[PDB]
Amino acid sequence: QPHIGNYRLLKTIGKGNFAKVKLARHILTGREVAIKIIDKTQLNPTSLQKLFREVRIMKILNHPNIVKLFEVIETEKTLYLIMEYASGGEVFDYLVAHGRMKEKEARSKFRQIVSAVQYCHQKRIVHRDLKAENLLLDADMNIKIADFGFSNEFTVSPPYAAPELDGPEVDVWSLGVILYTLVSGSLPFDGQNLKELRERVLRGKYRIPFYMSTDCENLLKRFLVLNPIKRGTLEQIMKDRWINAGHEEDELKPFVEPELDISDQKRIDIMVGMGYSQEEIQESLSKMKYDEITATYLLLG
Ligand SMILES: Brc1cnc(Nc2cccc(CN3CCOCC3)c2)nc1NCCc1cnc[nH]1
Repeated sequence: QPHIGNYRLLKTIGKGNFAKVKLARHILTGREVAIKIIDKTQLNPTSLQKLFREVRIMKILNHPNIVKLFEVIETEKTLYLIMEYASGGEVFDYLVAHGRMKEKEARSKFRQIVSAVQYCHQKRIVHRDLKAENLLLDADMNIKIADFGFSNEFTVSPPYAAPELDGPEVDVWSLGVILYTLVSGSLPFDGQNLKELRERVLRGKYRIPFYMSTDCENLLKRFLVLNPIKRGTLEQIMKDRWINAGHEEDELKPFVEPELDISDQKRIDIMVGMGYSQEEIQESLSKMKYDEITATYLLLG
């Protein structure tokens, strides 16, 4: 029965470069979580300084459609990042299995995605690698984007990459690719090999099928521009007609984090029952430490 801290490990769900992701169950609350495991003996002191800077950024991202950090466990040899588990898997695999989303469903998911990316851009964080593997779905079909703020070597894509491949314009291109997959069920640029795929991206031409509206085609043009300076801004794309159809009283606007309630006495009483003292509870919550206590508090809610 392998444990990591207060977590029971169940199975691997992702791997790449220097990272591995496992599904686990929190022993104290029974809640499923995803645990990214990074072997620090696999890194140079430059890479470790990088990892720490990027963990710090992860701690400032608090958005309902961004995979949330619950707890950090660090030993001499390993860094464990305990984060939200998205039981639905990749959006891309859901589209392959079930075909395009109709524009209503696609609009609802794309509003979540634009909100998450704009919220990060507002904090001067660019993803740089939005792709199939990090657009995930939770049990209620809400989007959860993984790996914001993380360099590639700590994560587990030619079809999504802007032609000029570090600023937000790079994400805006990817968002256009993503939008096209949601409404069509297919990628806008493909090829028989990577050389042909690259050539199609640089040509910038993609097919508008019979079922896609003018308003949807017009929206795509704000993202999928070869010149990065002529790409729309996310604060600008937020006012687009397609984006807000059926949201006439509810225009998409930059997300504002809620105030964190760290004073829920029911959850604090539960955690005293678990064996934590009132004083370590109060300190961990007030300092927002991403430790075994703050994780339990969040998982209790
Ligand atoms: Br962080 C993180 C948080 N949530 C997820 N959920 C996830 C990913 C892939 C598949 C599934 C669902 N299947 C079926 C049920 O049995 C579990 C596996 C859920 N993945 C996270 N990272 C890994 C990202 C990833 C992308 N392609 C593979 N892995």
